[PDB]
Amino acid sequence: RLLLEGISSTHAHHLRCLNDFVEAQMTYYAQCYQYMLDLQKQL
Amino acid sequence: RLLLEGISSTHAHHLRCLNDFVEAQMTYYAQCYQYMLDLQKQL
Repeated sequence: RLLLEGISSTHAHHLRCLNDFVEAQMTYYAQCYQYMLDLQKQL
Repeated sequence: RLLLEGISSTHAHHLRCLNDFVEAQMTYYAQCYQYMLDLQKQL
């Protein structure tokens, strides 16, 4: 019973990690977008 | 020789096509960026 009780904290921990993954994708797309904009200007 | 002369026009046509591929990629990254932004706000 004691160990099974610890699972509750596991869920909240995983939630924080999910937020991190979302932020990473946002940064990736933002950087790529700016790079593409520059190429358009140069071409 | 006549067919070889045609390659000159091919390069100019190909250049316009390259510009189209660049435009397509820019749209993809732009749309994806907005989608990620919205998810961040909701969460």
